[PDB]
Amino acid sequence: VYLRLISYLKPYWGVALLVLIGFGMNSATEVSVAKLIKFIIDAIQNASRADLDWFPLLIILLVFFRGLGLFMGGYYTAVISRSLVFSIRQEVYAKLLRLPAQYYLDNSSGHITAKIMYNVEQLTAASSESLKTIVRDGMITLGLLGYLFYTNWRLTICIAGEFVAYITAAGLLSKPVKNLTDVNEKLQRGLAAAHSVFELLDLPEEQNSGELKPQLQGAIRFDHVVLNYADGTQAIKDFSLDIRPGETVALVGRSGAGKTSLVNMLVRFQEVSSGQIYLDDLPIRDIELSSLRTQIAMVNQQVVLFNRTVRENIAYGQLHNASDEDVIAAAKAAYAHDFIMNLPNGYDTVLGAQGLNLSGGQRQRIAIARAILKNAPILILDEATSALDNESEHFIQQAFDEAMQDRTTIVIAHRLSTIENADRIVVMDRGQIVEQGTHQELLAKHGAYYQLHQR
Amino acid sequence: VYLRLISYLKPYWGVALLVLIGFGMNSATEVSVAKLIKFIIDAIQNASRADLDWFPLLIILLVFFRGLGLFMGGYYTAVISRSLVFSIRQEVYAKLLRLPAQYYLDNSSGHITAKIMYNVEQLTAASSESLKTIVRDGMITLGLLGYLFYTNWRLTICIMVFLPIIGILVRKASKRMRKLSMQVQDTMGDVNHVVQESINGNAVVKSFAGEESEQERFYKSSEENLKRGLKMVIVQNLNSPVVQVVMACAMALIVWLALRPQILGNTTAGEFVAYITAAGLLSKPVKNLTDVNEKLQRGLAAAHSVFELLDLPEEQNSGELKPQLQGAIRFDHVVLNYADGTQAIKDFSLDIRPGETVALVGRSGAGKTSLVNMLVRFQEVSSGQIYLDDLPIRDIELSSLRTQIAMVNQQVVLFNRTVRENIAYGQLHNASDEDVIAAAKAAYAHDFIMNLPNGYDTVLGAQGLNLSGGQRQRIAIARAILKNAPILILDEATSALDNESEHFIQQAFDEAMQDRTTIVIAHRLSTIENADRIVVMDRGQIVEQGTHQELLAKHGAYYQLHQR
Ligand SMILES: O=C(Nc1sc2c(c1C(=O)O)CCCC2)c1ccc(Cl)cc1
Ligand SMILES: O=C(Nc1sc2c(c1C(=O)O)CCCC2)c1ccc(Cl)cc1
Repeated sequence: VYLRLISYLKPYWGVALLVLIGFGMNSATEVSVAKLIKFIIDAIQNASRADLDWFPLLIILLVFFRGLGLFMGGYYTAVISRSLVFSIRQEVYAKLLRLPAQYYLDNSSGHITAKIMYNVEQLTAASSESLKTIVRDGMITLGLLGYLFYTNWRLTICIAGEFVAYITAAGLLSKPVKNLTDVNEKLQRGLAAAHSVFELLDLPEEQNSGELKPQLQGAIRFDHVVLNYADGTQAIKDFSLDIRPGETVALVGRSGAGKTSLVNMLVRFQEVSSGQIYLDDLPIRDIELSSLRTQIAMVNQQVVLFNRTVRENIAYGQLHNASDEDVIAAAKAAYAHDFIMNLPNGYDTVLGAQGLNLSGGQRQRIAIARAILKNAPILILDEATSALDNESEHFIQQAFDEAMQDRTTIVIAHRLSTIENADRIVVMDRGQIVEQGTHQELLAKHGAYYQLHQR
Repeated sequence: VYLRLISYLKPYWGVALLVLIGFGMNSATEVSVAKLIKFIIDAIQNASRADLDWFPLLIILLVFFRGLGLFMGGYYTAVISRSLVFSIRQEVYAKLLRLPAQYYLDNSSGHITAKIMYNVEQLTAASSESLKTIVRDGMITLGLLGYLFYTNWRLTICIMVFLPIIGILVRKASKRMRKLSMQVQDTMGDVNHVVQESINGNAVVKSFAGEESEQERFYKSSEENLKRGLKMVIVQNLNSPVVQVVMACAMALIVWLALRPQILGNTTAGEFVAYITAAGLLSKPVKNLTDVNEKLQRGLAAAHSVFELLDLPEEQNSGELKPQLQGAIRFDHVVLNYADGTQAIKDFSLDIRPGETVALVGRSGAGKTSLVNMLVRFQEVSSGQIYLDDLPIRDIELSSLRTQIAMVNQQVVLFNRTVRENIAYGQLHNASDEDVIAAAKAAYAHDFIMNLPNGYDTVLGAQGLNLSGGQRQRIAIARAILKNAPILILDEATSALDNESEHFIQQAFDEAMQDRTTIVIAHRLSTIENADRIVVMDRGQIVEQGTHQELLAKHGAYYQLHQR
């Protein structure tokens, strides 16, 4: 699988010609050591005083050239290694963002952060070390073998100062050739990790089949929403979900319902392959992933706040449109300004300490404030998992109602009172909808009354 | 770090003496190379003819000794490094459990365990390479320098002048490298946290956001890390050449007056060549000895693993006793209040019978699962005494209390190594492989592991193997069975409702339920039906426990049974 690794280095053939020069000069020095040792024998035998006294300059020059070659070769191998690991890390992160997010369910965050970081370092370290040692090995072996073949010709039968030079140049093969038989160890160690990252380097991908920029419709119509849980069994049976613009409809489901799974289909998450979502001649890929994500803003019950400055969390989805007046209006709309402004100054709160500054209620209020400030054409409200009782429970409920009244919203039945206050209520049990129309008919039938009393 | 690391191979006194001899005899041969070339020069200069017979035998014997010494030394240092790393892994595995409730609860051990294992493996590689290099190169350098002293004692200016400057230069370089490694580690932590909080926050980034902002933030952090690393490796790859040049300059200087005219070393012409050669033999080993500085000091700096266990309090387990199989972990009038939050369980006196199946019925995220998991030091529980088997649980040691209890969690029990190491017990010698395999054969997960690759003949536990949630849950169940703990806690929500091995999983669970007491929280109707006795708790408090017939008779419990 190492073949594709060369493509990531193909940017760097301009600098890869310097490491060859460096290790070539290193090999030249490690061959010329034999030249020097042969030189001294003849100098002593013939008592050639001039070069004999000149010898220390030869030693210093040889070691300096060896050092320069090793320095530049090693540094440029390091540059290749670091730039390669940076490029691989950036590309794998870019792809890992796009993936359809079912990978996130079964694969925990710990495994992903272990992979994307340690695995790539292991791969690049093994590859760089193997390449460095194989280049050094090959070039020194070529130089020394040429030096041997220059004098004593053949050596296959076994397998004055000139004799000394030959035996030295033959002995020098010892450590390089020992590296030769050891490269495969590092290569296989790198192989053990390469498949883990390179397989994820493609690992399928989510795309924008519709490829339509315009998505300011505000109307959603879903027909026969049937999804099979990992192709083993249907999560929810067929149901018709037609939502008119502006109007808000409340959805109530029994135990085992898709709930967040059903809503996520409307947000281009876990797209329903078995479905008939067609509104105003728009297919399942109505506009695009980015367009459908921007036009519809959800309020997740999990409520996750990034460990960054409050400036970053205030305008995550609207970076250019970051306005102080808009942020103030959002803080007024949802009763969260007091919680943010109590501990820090407020303009730049800089949330930190692993979220210890703000409690869970303040975090939920901040999430609701961000959802309100999104002001998307369509919103999905889901707060069932949140605690019913809170210090600012009434304020949070009022903020949620104000956000729902802004545009079209389909509730996830966070509270029984909220569902009752909703004008339109639709109930689907086990994937089958038995309640429809005005809430007066449902109240008269009392079908949802028992569920509300139980919950 | 060195002081504590030394005490980890010190008890292995027997294996220590048998690794040094190989590198010592290697150094002896390497030194004898100079004596050999001294032999050759005077053999060629004079009319000696027996050299034609001496030389091949001497070369063959030297090669044989070098090969034998290197092989023996490498194998023995490999086994020593492996044993040391196994000891580190055993110590961290024992001490991973019971490090405060907040530390385990907040991080959920999903990333902490991975970070710890990564640090341990980095220390593994660094220690192995550094130890091999330091021992071999030190022995060869000391032996060769001893030869230098023996050959010409009066030549001592090489020790003088330059060598202290070389030493202080090396120390300064090491200090500067540590300074750069500090910033490298800082950027490492920053980018790690950015990536982790991006992973946990995919819902927000896809709901109302664009990936480009997060991509730019990650790009900035990664480029800063790149620049710091390039500066660090500038320092690294520049350290060795300059020290090589300065020491070689010192050697040339001492040779110059050692080769001064009208002395010529009394015109020996054989000893001087041997000395020059032996001095040249220093080049590569000393270069390796300088280069190992980076690896060793990077390992030391990354050795925060040796510090994580050094900082841990344990005061509750002051009973100085281990009840082992208590048989009943019960709490009377147990009420625990979270910090800056309402109490999850109030006026709860739940008790666990010996060997009786117990389950918790409640909504997702309710207090039932929290109360069930509260047995293993989930909360301080300062208010409200809890006594198990008519004795407070603080008497038992924290390690003993944790080990005696068993929990089912695929994420927590997931070793990033081969499946054989995945079911590794407390001790290597305590648990025989054959018995563990036979016991785990009841779980019927042996076929699932064997179908993908071969854990016995090849490394297992890859991404594909870990992606199977059912396989991971079955492996954890098998490990718990091999533990033979008195109390077992399991979650049926993680397990797939419908699967090919669902019937086998249900049969294995039914078989295991009779063996030992289970307080497993069951989210599946199959386990509820298999449960003879069920505990129903509302808002963290259980009014009473009734049988299946009693639950069916009561309308409120019948509705819950019909729902799930
Ligand atoms: O003669 C040998 N090796 C030499 S001679 C010399 C040097 C070396 C070396 O170890 O690189 C270093 C530079 C100065 C002169 C040798 C001969 C036979 C074997 Cl079976 C192994 C080694
Ligand atoms: O003595 C050293 N280097 C020499 S002197 C010499 C030679 C070499 C060599 O590079 O092998 C080759 C044969 C002729 C004379 C030396 C000593 C200490 C260090 Cl830290 C590094 C190098």
